[PDB]
Parts: sequence; C-alpha cells; structure tokens
Amino acid sequence: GPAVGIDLGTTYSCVGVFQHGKVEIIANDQGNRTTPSYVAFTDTERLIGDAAKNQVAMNPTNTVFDAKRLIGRRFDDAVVQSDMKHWPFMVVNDAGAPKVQVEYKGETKSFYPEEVSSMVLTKMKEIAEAYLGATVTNAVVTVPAYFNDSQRQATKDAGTIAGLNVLRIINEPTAAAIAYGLDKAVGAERNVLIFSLGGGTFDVSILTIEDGIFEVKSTAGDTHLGGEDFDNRMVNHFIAEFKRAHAKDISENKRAVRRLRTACERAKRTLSSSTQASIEIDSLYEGIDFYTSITRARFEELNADLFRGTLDPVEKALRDAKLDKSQIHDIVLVGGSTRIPKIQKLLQDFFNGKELNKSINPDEAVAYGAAVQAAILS
Ligand SMILES: Nc1ncnc2c1ncn2[C@@H]1O[C@H](COP(=O)(O)OP(=O)(O)O)[C@@H](O)[C@H]1O
Ligand SMILES: [Cl-]
Ligand SMILES: [Cl-]
Ligand SMILES: [K+]
Ligand SMILES: [Mg+2]
Repeated sequence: GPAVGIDLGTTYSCVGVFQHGKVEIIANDQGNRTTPSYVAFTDTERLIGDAAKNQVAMNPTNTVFDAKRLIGRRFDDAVVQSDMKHWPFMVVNDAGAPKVQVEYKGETKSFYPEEVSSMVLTKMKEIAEAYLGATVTNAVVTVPAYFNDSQRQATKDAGTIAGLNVLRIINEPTAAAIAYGLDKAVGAERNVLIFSLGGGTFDVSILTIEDGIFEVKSTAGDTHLGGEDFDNRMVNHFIAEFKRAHAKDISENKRAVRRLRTACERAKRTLSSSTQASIEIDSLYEGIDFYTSITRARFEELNADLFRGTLDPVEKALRDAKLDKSQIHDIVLVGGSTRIPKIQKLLQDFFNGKELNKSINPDEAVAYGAAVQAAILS
C-alpha cells in the first residue's frame, strides 16, 4: 500500500508504517506521535483525538473515551455495569448491547463501541495518509492478549467501518516482541516478558517464541491501574496544597480539577527526565493562580504503593507460566507509564539487574511491531 500498523489504545492510539527497512512512527497534525482515543460531540461538530481531549474539561458529558472497555461486550456484562458508574457520559442498552449516548447538533444520538473506535481509527488512517501523501487501505490492528472472539471481531469491525481492510488482529505483547526482532528464529525457544503499563491498564504477558511462532504462556495485571491513577494521586496532593495556601477547596469545581489533572499529567512526564517539575495554572479557582512545583521524590512517594504493586502480577504471571525469573530471556517495556524511572528500577531490581528492552518509546512499541507485521502481510 504500504499497509500500516495501528495500536488502538485504551487512552492513546499510535500508527506506524514500515518503509525502506525502517518503521516510521507517524506524528499527527499537532506533531504528536500518539493520539488520544477520544471523540467529542458539540452543538456544531464532532471532534477526534487531540481536539476532543483538549475540550474534555468543559464538555464531560459528550466527550467519549474508554470505548475499548466496552468493545465486544454485552450490556449486562459485570465489568460494563461497573465501569458505567465512573464515566461522565451515558451508556444505554439496545437489545442487550452497550451504546454510548451523547448530544450532537442538539439531538440525542447513540453509537456502538465499534463505531466510536472507528472514528479513532479513521483519525489514525488520515494521520498516516497525510504523511504518505497516499490513500491507506490495509492495516494490522492490535488488541490485548486476553481479548475474546467478540472483542477481536468488534475491533476488526471498527477498522472496516473506518474504511480499512484489517489484514489481521494480533496481540499487543506480540506486536511489542516483533518490534524488537524477538520473533526471528535463533534455534531454541525464548521466553519474553511484556510489561505493559499505559494510562488506564496494566498487563504482564509472558510469551514463548520458537520458529517465529508465539505462544501466550500467561497473562496477569490490573485493568484498572494506569498512568491516570498516578495523576490522581498528584491531583489530591495539590488540592490539599491549594486549600492550605488559600483556605479554599476546589474539589467540587469539575473544571478546576481537570485543569489541575492536565497540569499534573504534564508535570509527571517531565519528572521522567528531570528531578523536579513546575506547575503553573493561571486562574485555577475564583481567579486564583496556582504556581507551585513537585519533585520526582515526592511524586514517587505519592505513588509508592501503586508502583510497587506492579510486581505482584509479574510474580503471578511467572508462576502461571511455570517459569522462574531466571528463565526470562527478554523483558520488554510497553506503555507510556513504563518511562517512569522508579518503575524501571522496581522491575529491574526484581529481575536482579537484568537489562530492559526500552530503546523504542514504550507508548509506540505496539504500533511499531504492528507496522512491521503489516508490511510482512502485504
Ligand atoms: N514520559 C512519560 N512519563 C510518564 N508517563 C508517561 C510518559 N509519556 C506518556 N506517559 C503516560 O502513559 C500513559 C498512556 O499512554 P500509552 O501511550 O501508554 O496509552 P494507552 O493508555 O492507550 O496504553 C498516560 O497515563 C501518559 O501520561
Ligand atoms: Cl491530528
Ligand atoms: Cl525501589
Ligand atoms: K497505546
Ligand atoms: Mg498500551
């Protein structure tokens, strides 16, 4: 085509294309290499990606995200019923299937999870098209290893609706291993551990690879642990700080909280490269600016338990795979959160100093591998 590889993420999506033996992780119209898996509806327009997430704080009811948590599931599914209680948007039941309901151009409308995700894939498709200067048709789209047939089918349908011919649906951990060339035959079988920590979910997958054939040995994790949870710890920290300094609680002002959450997410990323970060918010509450800062140490302490807890699923995955730490040949980092120095330290210490595969941006590794496989299938 060339064909492309797309990581349809829980919170961010990424598209890459393999040309001249190299993978190109494609930047969007705003120059970002990953795009929010968001879609918004207003009185006049449908927004997608950066444009949608950039207005989430002011239009919470009609800004959709987490469609991946609904995709391929039934309305009465326990997880679906549990998640709805936390989303600002409506999820309704249509013949037993979940649909998000929103207001668009003054009218009420509902979309299936695959329709919402097709909008995200369309955005990724156009992003690739703007870079290639050519129409993009074929693509490989990834999914978590634990996805069932219905979830895989619905993800594929999201692609078809986007005008893409889905060459294949492959597992995210497998895509990651392919990015590092771990799929090449080298004689005996090799055990690869994929440590994936994104913005909303945590997954540990152990794969055994032999003759280019992957075998998911075990999967562990927490579908409700991700970078967004680390931002929450920071948010509460600063809400307390603002109350101390100004004797005012901003907790009930949904927008002040989102602007603070956005500032924390940005500071967090900085703390992965530097030891301190400055928070500066103009007019956060009742015209009061919030200028402060936070140290990496402070950040690590606010999340110490959450970070350390990532090691339990690692132990359990090993146990279920019937392998000992020492039998793992490669450890691959996936997800933007794995860029956090403390998490790398924890994982490495657990593996007694073993080096981590982390040269490819973790939040891009899945798209990277998908792009490689998409080319191979073309
Ligand atoms: N440099 C960084 N340091 C810490 N966290 C990061 C960094 N870059 C991205 N992240 C985080 O990774 C998370 C999710 O991004 P990925 O790109 O992993 O998305 P998804 O949630 O769909 O897997 C977010 O919480 C984001 O804040
Ligand atoms: Cl864009
Ligand atoms: Cl430590
Ligand atoms: K992603
Ligand atoms: Mg991910």
